[PDB]
Amino acid sequence: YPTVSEIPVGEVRLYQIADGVWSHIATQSFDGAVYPSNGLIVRDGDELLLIDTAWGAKNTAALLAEIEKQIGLPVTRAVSTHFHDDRVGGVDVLRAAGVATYASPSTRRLAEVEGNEIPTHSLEGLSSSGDAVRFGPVELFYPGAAHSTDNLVVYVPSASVLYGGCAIYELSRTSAGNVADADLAEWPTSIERIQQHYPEAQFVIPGHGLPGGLDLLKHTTNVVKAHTNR
Ligand SMILES: O=C(O)c1c(F)ccc2c1O[B-](O)(O)[C@@H]1C[C@H]21
Ligand SMILES: [Zn+2]
Ligand SMILES: [Zn+2]
Ligand SMILES: [Zn+2]
Repeated sequence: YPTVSEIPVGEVRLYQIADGVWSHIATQSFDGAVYPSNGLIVRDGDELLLIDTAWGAKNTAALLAEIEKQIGLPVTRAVSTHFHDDRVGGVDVLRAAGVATYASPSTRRLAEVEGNEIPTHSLEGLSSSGDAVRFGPVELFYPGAAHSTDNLVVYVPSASVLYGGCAIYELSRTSAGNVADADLAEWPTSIERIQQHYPEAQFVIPGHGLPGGLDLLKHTTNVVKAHTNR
């Protein structure tokens, strides 16, 4: 799996998880440190569905170029899983390229208030904790407030891939990440909704870092509970 040390600045790598399912990996500086960040690509017939930008306009242009080089099918729709820049930063690049960009109404509102890029289309049916909707080759799920109040997770039923976004931490992360907009009180309950809804998931992708199994959900709960008590 691609890591920071393998990814030059402004570049994107793809990792094929299953037939027609990839993660995309980019890097970005934040407060002087370099972070990896993951999104998803899911084949949708002879088109592609993109989950999340690559954390900025430059990275997202590089993402589109790497998709063309390695896959060669058009990205027609994109979903942003919450309102922060690792998820919507680059939406303007996607829109200018002809991609239809989507997010929940909650995410669109929070992005506008925060001054971040705003996906065009609104995803209905995701406003109450536990809600799920189909979107092409994926299911979108709103587990409740966690890393952010609007965070969605994405499941690929054909491949048993669960993309947790920033609500799910990689195993190497043993203290809180960016929690400025987090709901610490609800985060473990929201993770439990994910576990209860996707107990069949085989391949779990965090917002940042290395994939794993469903152990990443318990790990994230452990870290979040420890932070609550600290
Ligand atoms: O997900 C994280 O915990 C995370 C982090 F650890 C450092 C910086 C960021 C993070 O994600 B974010 O809150 O979505 C935002 C782009 C910034
Ligand atoms: Zn965030
Ligand atoms: Zn993040
Ligand atoms: Zn752990």
